[PDB]
Amino acid sequence: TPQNITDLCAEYHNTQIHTLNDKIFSYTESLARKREMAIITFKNGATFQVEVPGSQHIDSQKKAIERMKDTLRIAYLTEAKVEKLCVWNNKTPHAIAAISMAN
Amino acid sequence: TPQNITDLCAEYHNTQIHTLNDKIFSYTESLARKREMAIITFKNGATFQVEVPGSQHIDSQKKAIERMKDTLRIAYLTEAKVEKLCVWNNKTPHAIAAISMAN
Amino acid sequence: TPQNITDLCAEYHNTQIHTLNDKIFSYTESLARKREMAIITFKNGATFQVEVPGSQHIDSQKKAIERMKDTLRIAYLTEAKVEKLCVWNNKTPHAIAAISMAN
Amino acid sequence: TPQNITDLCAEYHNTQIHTLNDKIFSYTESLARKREMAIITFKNGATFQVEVPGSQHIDSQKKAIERMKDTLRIAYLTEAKVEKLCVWNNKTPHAIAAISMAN
Amino acid sequence: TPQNITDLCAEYHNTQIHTLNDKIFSYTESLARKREMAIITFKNGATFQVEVPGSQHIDSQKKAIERMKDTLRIAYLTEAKVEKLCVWNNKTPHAIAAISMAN
Ligand SMILES: CC(=O)N[C@H]1[C@H](O[C@@H]2[C@H](O[C@]3(C(=O)O)C[C@H](O)[C@@H](NC(C)=O)[C@H]([C@H](O)[C@H](O)CO)O3)[C@@H](O)[C@H](O[C@H]3[C@H](O)[C@@H](O)[C@H](O)O[C@@H]3CO)O[C@@H]2CO)O[C@H](CO)[C@H](O)[C@@H]1O[C@@H]1O[C@H](CO)[C@H](O)[C@H](O)[C@H]1O
Ligand SMILES: CC(=O)N[C@H]1[C@H](O[C@@H]2[C@H](O[C@]3(C(=O)O)C[C@H](O)[C@@H](NC(C)=O)[C@H]([C@H](O)[C@H](O)CO)O3)[C@@H](O)[C@H](O[C@H]3[C@H](O)[C@@H](O)[C@H](O)O[C@@H]3CO)O[C@@H]2CO)O[C@H](CO)[C@H](O)[C@@H]1O[C@@H]1O[C@H](CO)[C@H](O)[C@H](O)[C@H]1O
Ligand SMILES: [Cl-]
Repeated sequence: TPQNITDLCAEYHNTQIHTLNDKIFSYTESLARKREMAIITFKNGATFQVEVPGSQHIDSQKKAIERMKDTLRIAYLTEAKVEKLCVWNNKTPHAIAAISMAN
Repeated sequence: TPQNITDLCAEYHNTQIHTLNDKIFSYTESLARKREMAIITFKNGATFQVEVPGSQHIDSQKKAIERMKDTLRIAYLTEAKVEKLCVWNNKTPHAIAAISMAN
Repeated sequence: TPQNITDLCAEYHNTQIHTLNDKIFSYTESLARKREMAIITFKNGATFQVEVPGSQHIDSQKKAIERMKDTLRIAYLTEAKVEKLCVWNNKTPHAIAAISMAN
Repeated sequence: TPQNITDLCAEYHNTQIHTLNDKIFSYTESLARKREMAIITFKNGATFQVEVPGSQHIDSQKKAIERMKDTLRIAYLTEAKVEKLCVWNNKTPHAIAAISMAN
Repeated sequence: TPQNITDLCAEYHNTQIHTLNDKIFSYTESLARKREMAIITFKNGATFQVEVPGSQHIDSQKKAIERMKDTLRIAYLTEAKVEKLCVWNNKTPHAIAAISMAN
């Protein structure tokens, strides 16, 4: 089993690690139909998304999706420093697959 | 897929962006029959609501609505500054569709 | 659709507004059978309850009962000032229908 | 309907009030099979548990049990002062039936 | 029945206690398929995981698994001190079974 975000990220196709070492700059949440998702940017301008759940996700992923949204929300509110992001780069904005936070 | 709230709002009918750049002034919550909802106001008098889930709403929108309510409560509690709100102006108060918070 | 708590409270039978403008003094919670409920009081001795969900309530009522409880707990914990409460006066202690918070 | 924890506790068999007026000393949580439970202690050594959900518990019970766990966790983390506990004294450690918190 | 994490940990095969008395150093969360899990680290390098639900778990443990993730998440964000962890040492990284926190 992967021991860290890096090795975990390397297990899938079209992924890439982004090292931020910075807190989240803005948080956006949408309840609009077909656009039920969350978006975040950082000071440098990088923008990321938590994908609207769809056909490319199995049941275990749907719940993990809801948890990831809870997570970003509280991290943003408490101004926590996000270290790294493992994202799928074949989408725009890049879709978040994993996150790590280190004080 | 939109990169921001403005473009996202631009994807629906009867929507509209509101720049507040201010923390929520009042938060109201009701559990009364058929009026299970939340209402927020800003110091300028601006008043918005999170629509009572309805027949039209599907499961995805339903839990999105639940999350928004959670979002408004904690944001109000943390005095988090809200930047913009994308609302459906064909209702009174205007219903919230999306929200953005900055730093 | 109503825009504030006083106007909302006025749409039902046997309700009333209690103006508090003060934080909750104590929070009580129970998991005992038939009394799975929460109770709060204010320094002035005022006491209120969130009804135990019954047969009368539909699931949308039920979910709202759940949220109110969450709301009260976190309100108590953050020491937020509660402004007004819309309550059913046909019960004892008076049962909560809606709540508003503002500073 | 009871208005305080003492009166509510008095409605059952084999219960008892414990007055603590102190914050939680430690919090323990387990996911191990048949031990999916929470245990809390106070500085004076006192120890209490939230029973593992079982067959006797109706939806309202199990759900109330899940809530009690969220409550104790957050009470612990925020260092909230626990006033009294209503517990079943025919179980070791004594099992929590209700809780009250005051400043 | 068991009063502490040590005794509880003792009821299973392949377990072991780790006394840490320190705060979580990094927190990692993933929503990738078959990797819907969490991983934590402590300053000395020690790594632990919450296992992806599997056939070795029942619905009761599945709930508890979601709860443990929420727990690790707030503990981290709040820099709470974890005292001990009961883990399964037949896996890599070590799988968390129970956790104790004390100021
Ligand atoms: C790259 C891709 O299209 N992935 C989609 C996936 O397709 C399957 C194979 O991809 C992997 C992968 O993503 O790397 C292979 C991994 O080892 C799998 N790992 C595990 C632990 O299961 C994952 C995993 O199944 C998915 O990520 C879960 O959603 O899938 C893909 O390579 C394969 O297609 C080959 C084909 O076999 C070969 O003959 C041909 O020559 O080349 C193809 C491309 O390499 O086909 C597999 C399906 O039959 O399928 C899932 C849905 O079932 C998704 O569509 C996944 O796409 C990504 O989904 C992400 C969410 O999980 C996210 O939205 C990304 O943005 C999507 O591209
Ligand atoms: C050690 C093990 O194999 N555990 C798996 C379990 O197997 C059962 C027996 O082990 C216990 C244990 O873990 O100590 C026995 C406990 O008394 C049980 N306690 C309670 C309250 O129920 C637990 C419990 O069932 C599991 O932890 C739940 O997942 O299981 C194991 O000894 C046994 O096989 C014996 C056999 O009976 C004996 O004749 C033979 O000669 O020696 C064998 C090995 O000592 O069989 C039991 C199952 O038939 O079964 C469950 C599935 O039901 C899991 O697969 C469990 O594996 C662990 O699961 C953990 C998560 O809960 C975690 O992932 C660990 O990493 C897994 O190893
Ligand atoms: Cl009884």
